[PDB]
Amino acid sequence: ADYVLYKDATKPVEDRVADLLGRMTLAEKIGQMTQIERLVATPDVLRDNFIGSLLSGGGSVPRKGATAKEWQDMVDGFQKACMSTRLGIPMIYGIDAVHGQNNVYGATIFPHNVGLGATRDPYLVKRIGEATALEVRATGIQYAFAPCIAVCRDPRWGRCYESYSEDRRIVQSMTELIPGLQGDVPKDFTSGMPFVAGKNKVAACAKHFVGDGGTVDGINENNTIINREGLMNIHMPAYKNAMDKGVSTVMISYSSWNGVKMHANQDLVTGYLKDTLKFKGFVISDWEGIDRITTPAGSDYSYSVKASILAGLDMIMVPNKYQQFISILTGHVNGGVIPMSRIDDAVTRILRVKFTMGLFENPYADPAMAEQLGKQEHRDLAREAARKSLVLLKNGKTSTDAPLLPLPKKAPKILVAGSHADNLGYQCGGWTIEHQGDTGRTTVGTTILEAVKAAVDPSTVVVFAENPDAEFVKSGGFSYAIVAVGEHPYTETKGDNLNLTIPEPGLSTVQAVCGGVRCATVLISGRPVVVQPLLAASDALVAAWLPGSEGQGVTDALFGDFGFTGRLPRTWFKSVDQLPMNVGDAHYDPLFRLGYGLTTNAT
Repeated sequence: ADYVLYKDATKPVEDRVADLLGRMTLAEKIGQMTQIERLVATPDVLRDNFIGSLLSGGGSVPRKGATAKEWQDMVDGFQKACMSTRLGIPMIYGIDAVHGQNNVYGATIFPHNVGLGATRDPYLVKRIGEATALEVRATGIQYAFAPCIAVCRDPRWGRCYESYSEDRRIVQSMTELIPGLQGDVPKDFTSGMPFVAGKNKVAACAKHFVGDGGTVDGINENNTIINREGLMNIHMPAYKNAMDKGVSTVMISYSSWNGVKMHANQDLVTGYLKDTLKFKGFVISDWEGIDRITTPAGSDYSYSVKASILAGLDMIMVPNKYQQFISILTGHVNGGVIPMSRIDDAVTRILRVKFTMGLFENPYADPAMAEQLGKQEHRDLAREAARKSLVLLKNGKTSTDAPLLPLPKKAPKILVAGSHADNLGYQCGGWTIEHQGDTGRTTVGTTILEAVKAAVDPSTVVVFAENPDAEFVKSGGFSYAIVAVGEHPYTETKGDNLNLTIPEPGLSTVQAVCGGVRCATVLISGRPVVVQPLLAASDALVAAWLPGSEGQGVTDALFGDFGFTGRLPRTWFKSVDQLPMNVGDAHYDPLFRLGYGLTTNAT
């Protein structure tokens, strides 16, 4: 009697979208296109402005140490306000779950993408997607801003660790993260259609379209570009695989292509992504991406709104000054500068994702899913991935030496040393807990030191010293040492050491340790770094990348429970002045080529 087609779960998605669209006011439409930060959200804001989406930016948590249930109650509170609007359109909540649900205390932290590239195991990455979706849904969140399918072309980029590989083929194969996050698409599926299986899955986001991994001294992010076969060949193809796997959303890059800002690039956003690849999900801006169309950023926000919406973006990550966004966009439509057909396309796409994923049927969090956060099975998977990510670069100083690895679990006394041996924050790197990475015991996990202690025979005495001098090591009576050093957490603009040399003490500790006893050096880094001095000092050396919360992945290999199988997913340069230098370059002169990796057999 009071039947409303869009509220009927048995109806086809396109019919529900059209029925809802046709009822909506301009305010309700512009609302759907507006994404706000939880920090500026209140029940009245969300209801009075018909807000479509919320996010937590990096570090935007309801409180320090918040439980899964706290997150659920936060998201539900916001949802209750949205469901109380006239039309009852549920909001979608997004977050950077890029190596697990990494903003959340006690979430499993998976290896960062560069390590996952070293695994060469798309099925492992899919399973990581599955586990990640469960941990995101544990916190009531429905949308992950992942995968980053950047093809990082210069390791000086502060986000190079979020790229699976300099080789776009490895990136294309790791798009299997998508069906992990979202569920596998039906048999008869049309490429470019959005898909999410239901309430145990999340919407995904291929980002950042396009050419975010492209060059400029640190691909570091202001035009990071190239030319047309730069494009279609290196930076674009994985978006097609993303389309084939029904990625729900695509996020636009801050960078430029051909001197046109991606956030204003109608030819690529509308002409190529939507009209040629046939993408039918929604296009989302990056954080104040529209603001940055201009220089200085934010200096003509009227133009930002116009240029981005006419380019074809559907949802704007404002994320704070929503009043200005809504006001300016409303004026533009009222004035006929942006046609209603453009608004209606954006809203169509937003709603299409929402209906397809089951959001109208399950807008609230499932309390029974709370226990998925940091669930042990997920940690076991993270430990497998960490172990598979490790690249053995050296296992003996001369061809006549006994291989150091695997180490024996039974020895009278052993040394664990280095700034990175008992620091969970470092082991995890950036995008962890989160207005950056951090240092120590920032979440639940097992450091390298804790992993060693968990692994060795009860008779083995384990001594920790963060930065021992040469004489302490010589005098200690140690059978061997494991020494872990490397990079501090960083991102594109913060903490990014462009000399690619690890901070001291790091090398000095490796030298003091290895100068006194046979040593296995575990290098924690987001990328290749200057390594010759570390190699020359070390009996064995392992590139462990940023392996996440499960440090037992490292010891599983060091002690021979499994063999080393990882292979470099990037070129290891001899020198920073060779860069950029990627596989296929004209004077390809690597220290270690892409694909290099020594192996051991399980003991």
